[PDB]
Amino acid sequence: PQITLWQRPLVTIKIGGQLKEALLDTGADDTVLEEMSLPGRWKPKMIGGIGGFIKVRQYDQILIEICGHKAIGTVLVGPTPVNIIGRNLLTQIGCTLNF
Amino acid sequence: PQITLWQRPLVTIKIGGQLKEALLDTGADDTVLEEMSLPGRWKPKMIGGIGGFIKVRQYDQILIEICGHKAIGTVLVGPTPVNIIGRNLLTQIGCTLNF
Ligand SMILES: CC(=O)N[C@H](C(=O)N[C@@H](Cc1ccccc1)[C@@H](O)CN(CC1CCCCC1)NC(=O)[C@@H](NC(C)=O)C(C)C)C(C)C
Repeated sequence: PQITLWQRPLVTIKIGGQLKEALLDTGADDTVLEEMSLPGRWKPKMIGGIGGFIKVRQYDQILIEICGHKAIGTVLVGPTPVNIIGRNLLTQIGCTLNF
Repeated sequence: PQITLWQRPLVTIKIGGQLKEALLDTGADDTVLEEMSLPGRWKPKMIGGIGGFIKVRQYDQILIEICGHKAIGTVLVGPTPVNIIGRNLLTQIGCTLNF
């Protein structure tokens, strides 16, 4: 689809049999999901944002469907108030910025 | 133009007669640039993101050119790790996400 930016670009994603809301963020190198338990081992990691860093758990090879479009990659899980889909996943669905 | 996301979407902007690199960020509600003096009265403001809140200076009705497109709006200036063009100005230039 085409998504205007009048409001935050929040769309529906699906992880497992769970549907969630997530912000399409061209300003995120990574994908950060809200705290959830995923099976598998992870690696601790520190990601920075506008105000500093937060600690997250890194899981590799997670499948997320974005508006019916599948992407597989690294996801970081931390205490974020909103799911953020970053560039690692957006490139996979052929998402571009156009003006 | 159509911007792909294999790399950070950095573009050249012109503001205050200066050229600068900035990120087209759909995950940002506001536009935040690194410390710089701009003409006009500014007022203190706090904005937050991952890691915390930062103190910034708010300048209203600043003219900024993004890839040849003129935008006149609010620009926040403060300790941001990168120059960010948020939704407030991306809408003025007709920017959308597509996939
Ligand atoms: C290194 C990196 O890519 N960091 C991302 C990031 O924070 N991206 C920021 C912009 C950015 C890039 C590089 C360094 C520092 C900052 C942005 O795209 C997303 N954040 C996310 C906030 C937004 C609100 C929901 C919770 C997450 N946006 C902001 O920090 C903006 N805040 C708001 C409220 O819009 C701010 C720039 C105005 C994380 C989400 C992984």
